[PDB]
This record gives sequence, C-alpha cells and structure tokens, in this order.
Amino acid sequence: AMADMKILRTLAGYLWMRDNPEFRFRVIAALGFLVGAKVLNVQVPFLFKLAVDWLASATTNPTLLTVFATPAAVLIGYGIARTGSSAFNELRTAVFSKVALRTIRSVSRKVFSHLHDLDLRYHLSRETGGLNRIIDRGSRAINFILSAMVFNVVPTILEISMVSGILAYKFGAAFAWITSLSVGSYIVFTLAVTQWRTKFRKAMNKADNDASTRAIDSLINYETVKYFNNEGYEAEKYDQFLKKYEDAALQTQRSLAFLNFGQSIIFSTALSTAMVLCSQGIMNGQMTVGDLVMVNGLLFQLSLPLNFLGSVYRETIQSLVDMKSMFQLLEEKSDITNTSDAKPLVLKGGNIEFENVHFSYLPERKILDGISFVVPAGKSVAIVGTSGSGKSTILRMLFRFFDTDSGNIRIDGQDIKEVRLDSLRSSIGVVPQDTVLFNDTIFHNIHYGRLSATEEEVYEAARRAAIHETISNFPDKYSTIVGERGLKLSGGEKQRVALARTFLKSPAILLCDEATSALDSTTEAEILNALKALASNRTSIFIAHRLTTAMQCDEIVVLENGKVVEQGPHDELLGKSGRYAQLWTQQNS
Amino acid sequence: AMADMKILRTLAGYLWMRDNPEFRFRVIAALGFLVGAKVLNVQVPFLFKLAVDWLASATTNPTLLTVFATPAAVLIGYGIARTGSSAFNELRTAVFSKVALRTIRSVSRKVFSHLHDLDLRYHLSRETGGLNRIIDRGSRAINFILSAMVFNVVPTILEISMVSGILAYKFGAAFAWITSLSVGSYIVFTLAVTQWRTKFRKAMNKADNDASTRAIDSLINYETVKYFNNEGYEAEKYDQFLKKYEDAALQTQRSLAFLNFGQSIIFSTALSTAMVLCSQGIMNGQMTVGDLVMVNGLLFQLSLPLNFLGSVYRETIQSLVDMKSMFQLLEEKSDITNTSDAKPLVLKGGNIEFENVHFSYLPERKILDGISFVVPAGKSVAIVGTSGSGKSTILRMLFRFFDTDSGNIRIDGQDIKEVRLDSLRSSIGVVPQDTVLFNDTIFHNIHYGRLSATEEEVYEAARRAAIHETISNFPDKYSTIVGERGLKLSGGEKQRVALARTFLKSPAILLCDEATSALDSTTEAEILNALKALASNRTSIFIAHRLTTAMQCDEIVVLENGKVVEQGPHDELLGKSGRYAQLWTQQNS
Ligand SMILES: Nc1ncnc2c1ncn2[C@@H]1O[C@H](COP(=O)(O)OP(=O)(O)O)[C@@H](O)[C@H]1O
Ligand SMILES: Nc1ncnc2c1ncn2[C@@H]1O[C@H](COP(=O)(O)OP(=O)(O)O)[C@@H](O)[C@H]1O
Ligand code: VO4
Ligand code: VO4
Ligand SMILES: [Mg+2]
Ligand SMILES: [Mg+2]
Repeated sequence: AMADMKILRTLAGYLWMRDNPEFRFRVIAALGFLVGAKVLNVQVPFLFKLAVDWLASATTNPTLLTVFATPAAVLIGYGIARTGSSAFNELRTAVFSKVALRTIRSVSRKVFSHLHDLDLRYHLSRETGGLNRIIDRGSRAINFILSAMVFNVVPTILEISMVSGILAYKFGAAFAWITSLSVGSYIVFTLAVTQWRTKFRKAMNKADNDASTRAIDSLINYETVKYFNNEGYEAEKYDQFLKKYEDAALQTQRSLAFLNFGQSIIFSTALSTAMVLCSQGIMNGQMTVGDLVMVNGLLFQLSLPLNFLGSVYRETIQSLVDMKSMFQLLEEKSDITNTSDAKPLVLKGGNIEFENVHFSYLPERKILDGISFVVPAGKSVAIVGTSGSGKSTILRMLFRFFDTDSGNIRIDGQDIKEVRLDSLRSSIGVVPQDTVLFNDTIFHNIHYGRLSATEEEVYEAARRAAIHETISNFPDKYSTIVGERGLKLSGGEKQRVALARTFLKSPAILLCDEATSALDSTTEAEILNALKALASNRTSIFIAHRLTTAMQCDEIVVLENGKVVEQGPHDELLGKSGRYAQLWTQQNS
Repeated sequence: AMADMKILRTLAGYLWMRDNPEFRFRVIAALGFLVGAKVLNVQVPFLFKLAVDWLASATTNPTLLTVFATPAAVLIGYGIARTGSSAFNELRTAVFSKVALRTIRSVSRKVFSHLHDLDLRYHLSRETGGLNRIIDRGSRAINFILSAMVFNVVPTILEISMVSGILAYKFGAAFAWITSLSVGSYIVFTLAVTQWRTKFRKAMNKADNDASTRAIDSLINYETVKYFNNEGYEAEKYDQFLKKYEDAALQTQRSLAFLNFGQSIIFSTALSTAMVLCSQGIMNGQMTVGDLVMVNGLLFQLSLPLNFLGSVYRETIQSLVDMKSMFQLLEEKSDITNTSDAKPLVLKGGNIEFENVHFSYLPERKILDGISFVVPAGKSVAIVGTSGSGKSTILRMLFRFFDTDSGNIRIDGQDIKEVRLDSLRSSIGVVPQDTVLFNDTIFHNIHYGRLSATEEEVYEAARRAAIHETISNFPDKYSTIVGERGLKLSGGEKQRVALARTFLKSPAILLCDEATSALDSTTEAEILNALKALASNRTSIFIAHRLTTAMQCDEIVVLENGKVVEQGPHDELLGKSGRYAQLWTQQNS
C-alpha cells in the first residue's frame, strides 16, 4: 500500500547517507558477496552433472573442460562449492551488520529526540504506559526485518532469475512458464491470506496491548492494591484480557497454518510438473544425462527460501504492524510551535500582565472566564482561594505548556507568543505540582539545577534550603539512591529537593506551585526567610492557600471558579470581609 | 547446566497436567503426526530410486513391488510424498498450538499472581522500571522457544535415527560412523562457541537493559526535563548507552557469524565424505543404482534442520537468557510470611499499644529508638512534629509492610505477628502517602473501596467527602478518564478521591497519612466535621503537623529523631512550652 511505500522510503532514507562513500562501498561489497554466493550455489548442481554422466559413461570424454581423471576430485570440488557458498554468505552478514546497527542507533536516536518535543496534551493523558513497550518492540523489529529483507528475500528473486536463465540449454523452454505461474499464484494466495489474517489480527494486537497496560498500571499502583486487599480483582481482569488474547491467537494460528499447506502443495506440483515434462521426452535431451538432478536441485535451491517464507511469516505479520505503529509515532504535530519570526527576549525587569485571558482544557467546559492583573517588577504576588479554581493552570501558561484561547500575555512589554521558547523557558523557574525525581543520586538530582555548576555551589545550595542538618545524618553522604520516583525519601525531603533545584538555577522569574506543603512551622518559616533574602529574583509568584505563607507577599489575588474576584494587600483585604477574610479567620482560629 | 535442568523440569511440569487425559491425547496425536511426516520424508528419496534405476534399465523388472507401467506415476507419487509430508506437518502445529497457548496463559497467570505477593523492600527500591519489559519479553520468548523446541529440534534426532537406520542395506556401514563423528564434533564446537558468546554477551544484555531504564525514567519525569530545558542531556546519555550496546552487539555479531561457517564446512565434508566412499566402490553396490541420489537426498534432509540451527541461533542465545531471568523471578522469598499457626483476629474494641519498638530501614542507621504508647478504644490520637522523624513509618508497620527489629505490637490484646494478614489488613484502612489512581473512570476509582458496593453507596460516599458540588460541574458525570496517575485531576480532587475510597470501605481502624494537605480552610473544616460524625470508627490515627487539624484529636504525640518526646492533651501541652508549643505559636502567628 501507500503507507508501506512511505515506510520503505523513510527506511531507505535513514539507511542511505551520502556523506560517507564508505557506506556505499560496504553496500556494494555486500551485493558482490551475495552475487558470488548465489552464482556458486547455481554452479553446484551444474558441476554435479559431470559426475553423474561420467559414471553413466563408465556404466571417451567429448568435453575438454574436464581436467581430472577420477570423479572423486569432482566430488571434492562439489563439496568445495557449498564451502565457498557459505564463505561468501559468511562475509555478507559481517559487512551489513555494522550498517544495520548504525540504522538501529539512528532510528532510536531520532525517536527519543522526537518524543520529548510533544506537548502535555499528549504526554499527560494519551500517554498509556507502554510507549516504552512500543519503542522496545519496534527497535527489535527493525533489525530483524531489515536483516531478513536483505539476507533471504533479495537473493530469492535472483535465484528465480537464474532458474529462468537455465532456458539457454533448451530445457526450461516451458519450465520458465510453469515457474512464473507458480510464483504469481503463490504471491496472489499469500497476499489474499495476508489481508484476511490482518483483518483477523487487528483484534489480536488491540487485545494484547490492553493487557500489558493493565499489568503496568497494577505494578505502578501496588500500594493501593496492598492497602485494599483486592489482588484477586486485578488477577481476574488480567485473566479476562489474557483469555481474549488467547482466543484471538488461537483463531488466527490455525488460519496462519493453512498458508504453509497451500505454499507447499503449489511448489510441490511445480517440481512435480518439472518431473512430468522431463519424463515425457524419452529422447536424449532430458534422459539420464544429469538434467533430472539439476531440475531436482536447481528448483530446490529456489525452495530453500520456501523454508524461510513459511516459517518467518508469523513474525512478519506481527513485527511489521509494530513497525508502522512506531513509525507513526514520528509524524505527530507539536501543538505549541514557535512563531516564524522567533526573537529572543531580554528583560530589564520582570513585569507580567494579563489581558483578559480565556482558557479551556476541553472545548465544552471553560474553567476560567476572564483574568486580568499586573505583576509589578521588584515585587511578588500570592494566589489564594478555594480549590478547583485552576490556580495551578494560571502558572501552566506562563511556561507555554498550552496556548490560551482568547487573551494576551505580556512580560516586560513583550509578547509571550512572539518571543522564543528557549529564551522564555530558561529564564523562568518552577517547582512542580507533584515532585518527581530521577533514578540517580540525591547529589545528581540536586545538581540538575545547572548541569555546569560546581560541588560547592551544590553544597551552598543545600545550606539555603537548610537540608545539611538532615544531610549530616545521612547513611551515605550525597549518594543515597532515591528509587523510582523519590519514594525512598520522605515528603519533606522530596519537596526540599525540588526547591534546591530551583535555587541552583536561580532563574529570573520564580514560579512556586507548592510551598510548605509538607513542612513543619519551624522549617517553613526558615525557608520563607531564606527565600526572601536570597533565591528569589525581583519577580516571583506563589500559589499557596496557607495563610501564613502568603503574609509576606505584596499582592494577594483570590480565584474562584475562574474569575479573579478580590484583590489587594493583606491589611485592607482582611477588612473587606471577602473570601480571604473567611479563609484567614478559620486557619487563624 | 543444572539451572537449565531446573528450567526444563519447571516447564515440563507446567506443560504436563494430569487432570485432563485429553491433553495427553493431543500430545500423542502430535507425536504420531510428527512420526508419520518424518517417515514420509525418509520415504521420498527411497521411492525416487525406482524412477532412476528404471530409466537406467530403459537406457525386465526384478522387483514385483512396482505396480506401474510408466515412471510418470512414480513421479506423481514422488510429488505426493512431499504433499503428504506437509499435510502431516500441517496437523502437528494445529494440535500443539492450543496447548502452547495454554502454557503461555498459565505461566503469565502465575507470574502476575506472584509479583504482588512480594514486599515493599522489593517493590519500592529494587523495582527498576522494566519488570514489565522482562515479563513481556519472556512471555514472547516462551512461545517461540517451545514452538522451536518441538517443531524442528525434536525431529532432527529422529531423522538422524533413520539415516543411521539406512545401514540395513550394507551402505551406511561406515556412514553411521562419519555421521556420528560429524554430529559430535558439531555439538562440541557449537557448545564451545556458545559458552564463549555467552561470556561476551553478558555485557551486551547488561548494557541493553540500562538504556531502556533510562528511557522509561525520562518518559516518567517528562515535566522536569521540560521545566529545565535539559533534553540534550538525556539525549547524550541515551546516546552513550546505545553506543555501548552498539559496540557489544557488533563484537558479538561477527563472532556469532563464525559458527555458521564452521557448521557448514563440517557437514559439507560429511556429504563430501559420503560422496568419496560412494565413489570408491566402482562395483554395483553403490554405482548408478540410485544410492547416490538418496545419499545426496537423505543426508540433505538431515541438512534441512541445519538451516534452522544456524539461522535461529541469534535469538536462542538471547531469548533463553531472558527465559532464565523471568523464571528467576518466580523464586524470590516473601519477606513477610505469616506464622504457621495463623489465626484470625476478632476485636471487641480497637486498642493499640506499642511495647518498645525499634526499627531500622537499613541495618546501619536506626531511625527510631524506642516507641511506647497506648491508643484507647473509642478515642483517637494525632502525631505531630518536625519532618524526617519517621511519622509515616509508624503507620507503615501496623499494616505489616515491614517487620520491627525489637518490639511488640498489640491490637485489642492480640499479637500482630501472630494474627492472620488477611484479617489484619482487611480490618484497617489507610490513605496513601502520595495518592495513586488507576487508568479508569473516577467512578471506578471511587468504587474501589468495596468492589461489591452499589451506586447509591458510592453517590452517598461522595456526599460525605463533599465532592458532588464539584461533580455537578463535571463535563462527563462520573466518567472523566483520570489519566495515568490521576494527573488530569487537581491536587484537592486527587486527595479527595482517596478519602472517599477509605470511607466506602469504612474500616474498623482509620489510618490517615495526609489530611488536608492541599485543601482550603473551608473544605478541610467541613471534611473534619464530616469525618467525626461518620466515616470514623472508634479507633483512628492522624499524622498531620498542621495544628488546626490536630485540635480535635484526643491525644497528641510529638516525634523527633525517632524518640516519642512529649505527650498529652492540647490544653496541657500548650502550657508545657515543649516542641508542640513552639510549633503552634508559629502557625497561629
Ligand atoms: N489535564 C486536564 N484535563 C481536564 N481538566 C483539567 C486538566 N487539568 C486540570 N483540569 C481542571 O482544572 C481544574 C483545576 O486546575 P488546576 O490549576 O490544575 O488545579 P488547582 O486549581 O487545584 O491548582 C480542575 O477542576 C480540573 O477539572
Ligand atoms: N525506603 C526507604 N529507604 C531508606 N530510608 C527510608 C525509606 N523510607 C523512609 N526512610 C527514612 O525515614 C525517614 C522518614 O520516614 P517517613 O515516615 O517515611 O517520612 P516522614 O517522617 O516524613 O513521615 C527519612 O529520614 C528517610 O531517610
Ligand atoms: O487543589 V489547589 O486549587 O489548593 O492546587
Ligand atoms: O515530611 V513529614 O515527617 O510532615 O510526613
Ligand atoms: Mg513524610
Ligand atoms: Mg491543584
């Protein structure tokens, strides 16, 4: 199909690079080795003919091409024929393997580079645990398929060419017709069975992927199932999915088998018809002069790839589907594309203004209806209010994760839409909604703030976050492995790692999502004071509905149902008897 | 080796079940089909002999076994020979495929059932993202290997048996010796190359697994890399790992190739030696009576599996290693094993006492040094203090996730060590440290409290958690997909889902890890009041260093560095000027 053509074109483009002529040299050498090996294979039965007819003569020598006396040397060379055939087949794989592995490396490189380019609207909801499975299966699929494609499929047509070349001796005058008819009928039957089996297999792969997703989700949420003693429930669900895959595979496997019977009988008759015509001519052309052996031989060397084609068909219908799935991954469109006239941003001072911004995560429901406020340079603002009002969304747009529906965003009198992403993102620092850590050292995960920083910068950074007091009690200094998702550490430790990451970068704009979420009063008061003198540039935004941590901020904004309701400093805001007054009089108690 | 023997024994035990004699019937039928097909294959060249010698006679008939006139019918039956060989080979796969898929289902069943049985000390730190990869690769490995094992390896020895049976005609009197020598030398060479390549491949698989782990960790922490603009860093690290795997594969692949040359030359000489001895006897025994054709034929049918053995060797050395890795997963020991005299627990009232408990997560560092307190039945306790004092550990032991080093745990005058796990775990309910949700509906994830509950119980449960107010604003009622880890919801929503899960179960013992972590003052005050009248049995434990949420609890305990320092009710505790007084006077401000 056209999709297969595009896949082949992309594969050929990735394989063939014009920078290095040494690659073309390798390809030409591999082709030469293939041609030599197949020529030797065709030569084998032809040279075996002289042994047979010489024995028939023994039962003079018209041909002078013979330089021997006893046919034993002929049989020695007959063995040497397959020896050399293997030898030339040997060197072909060695040359092609390097370029095959280079292609694998380049493809995996491109896929990994491309995946992080996509948007949160993909990676947040349409990331079903198993993109790793797709990449792993496809990467293994590519090497197998291209290794299969060159090593056995390509030489088969060339052997067909030589068996169609055997007509020069007046033998194959019809054998060419029979072989062409058999090949065409076999190809038609194979494609018909293949389309039918793809029709019956589309349900198989769909069922298979869901079971792995269920298993990976069960592994990820192991704590909950251990809490609620419901292991049998995931057990039964995985059983049902596996039974569905069982039925799908069993139905297909019997039908996949039937092709092997069809392939064998068609080509058995092809050899049978070759026997019949050879039997018809009782005259000397095709009786007892060896041509029966080559016809048994040469058309059987065409039957050598028959063993591959029937046997490897099970994975061909499976891996190629996974190939298209993984290649389909390299055609998605980045939702957030920078403007054509991309221009870097330079700020004399961080001033942020909203001009009636509207955003909806889904088109039907609009979370926020009108937001307009200004962030003075040299000061800071706090965002407090009831939950569910999208107050972490308001800081998910300044980083251009999503694009607003109808509104304007201004930083230092510059358009966020117009400015470059790299200048935008590297100038503003954030602490995430739920802290996530790498599977490496705590020192590496705290040094991630600026990858070119020094150890003393890291050590002084931990002093600002006041974690050396806990560090001195470490069992391993700056080397405790923190697990898969920072689980090994505590809540306060996980939250204090992210803050140190932000301070190490020391960005121009601060963006705090959770401050003092899981910290005691003494630590949080120290962090806030440590976050005022240092670690905070002249612009910073806090979203924290704890009242004591929004005391220090210059401006307080109240968000309810997406409308920015009440504004003002703390002293006036308490006397207004607004939502802020209700919230504060409760926490103060 | 012995490990291979144990793997084979386990595989045979899983495959062979004695409950159903129909399985034994299927196995016997498959063996009969195999024997018939191979007998037909051996018959092919033997019946082809009569065609050759009859033509030599044409160049009377001593044997009366012939019932034909023209050799065309002999050639028709000659084609029918491979037709029937394929036909019997056809039915063998159909019968064996069902039991193969049943074995796959049972093995995956057992692995999934066994994985959730292990402990947190495994699933929390030694779970490197990729257990799913191991299971997926092994499950695919089993079907391929056992499909290969029966279909081609087993018939090869049987063809060796018949080619050693051809001696009855005084032909193979030495051919048996040559074939046995060739087989033995080939096996010795194959095992030597295989052990060398396993030595060179142990580094390959080790390098391969690390790259996939890096990729999966990068995918999991996508938000952090997007925050910090360090995509090139993971790019370079994945490049380095892929280069290491590249070198490991390239070094092995050239050496893996060399075996194919060695296998071919040894068996080419075996056929060559068969030619030589046949050439020595110019007398009628082995000249121009067809035996050259069978010797070319019969020993080549032994060379039919040669094509498999060389070609499929690449995955045999790979999948079998993955087989052992996945089977090694079903031998780990559960760290927490219930006592032999397992007895269910029945509580008249929840009374919890600690008797000088000591626990260390790692042997070197002891987090807590002596904990002893009593939980009165009908009342509740609050655990407040500075972070890092293991206050979520103190509730990770009542659920018997780990075992204490030196101490006693008592519930209603019963030993936690002695009582049964299922009675223990199903009687106490907990809310997790970091909320984790399934990849299903919000209704399913809130109904997970009691899987046999009704919708009205779920709907009234959401009323207790006061989430219908947000539910009425849902875009889809009780059906919004919540993503991979509940990411699509907000923090307050994620925390309020877990609480509803706990209330739906309505356990005998309440165990709250984070209460009002990401909730405003108005919601938290409502939840606490909604958690006093209902949803709380007579025993409950709160760990929350927020002062306003520990006001209602009867008893307050202060934990610092693992020592339970200060105890007492709120009114007396404030006047003691302890750590609690310092913490409260700050939050109150
Ligand atoms: N990925 C998403 N898909 C659909 N709705 C979302 C998504 N992320 C957030 N929301 C909606 O936004 C509201 C709150 O947004 P957010 O700022 O993320 O949480 P919070 O307001 O607690 O900070 C919620 O009511 C939720 O329905
Ligand atoms: N899996 C683990 N491996 C090593 N140490 C741990 C692990 N889990 C917890 N700890 C240690 O326990 C202390 C706090 O325990 P925990 O109760 O989990 O957190 P918190 O005290 O914040 O509730 C931390 O100092 C941490 O070093
Ligand atoms: O659930 V919140 O609106 O406090 O991020
Ligand atoms: O970091 V904590 O000791 O408040 O769970
Ligand atoms: Mg904690
Ligand atoms: Mg939130």
